[PDB]
Amino acid sequence: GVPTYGAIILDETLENVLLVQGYLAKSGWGFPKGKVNKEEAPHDCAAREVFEETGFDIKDYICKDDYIELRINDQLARLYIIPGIPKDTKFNPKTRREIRNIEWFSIEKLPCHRNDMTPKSKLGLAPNKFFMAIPFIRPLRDWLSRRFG
Ligand SMILES: Cn1cc(C(=O)NCc2ccc(Cl)cc2)cn1
Repeated sequence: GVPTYGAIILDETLENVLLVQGYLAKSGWGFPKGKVNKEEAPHDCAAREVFEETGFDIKDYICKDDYIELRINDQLARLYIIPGIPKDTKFNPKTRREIRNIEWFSIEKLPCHRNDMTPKSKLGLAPNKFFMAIPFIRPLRDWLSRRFG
């Protein structure tokens, strides 16, 4: 599958992360990201997708080696880590037919897995509106502990 690139934006306290909420198949909350165009460099794709979904330009803030990358069902997703963005920043998507809402979430309150259905003796996982964000949460928490303390 085509690689995706975007960002994990944190505030100045490093407590909170910025998630966006799409529509339909993308109806839950997730980090801003999208598919790379032909010949486009990973940092440029990240900035483009982030600016389209949030109105915030990360290009002056990206650090090349500061990202979390996950391969999920043989598609690679790389989110550049962008700390220190003020919580009073005004975010507005360009793509308002694609983005319902944009919010800060407490990192410590976000799930890092979905819940099973063992109460009901049924296989699988319960729905969770943070499905797309979840795979990045534990790697983010570990990354912040190493790089800040
Ligand atoms: C299958 N699926 C994907 C998501 C997701 O990515 N959500 C955040 C988001 C990112 C970018 C845009 Cl444009 C819209 C929403 C949710 N469920």
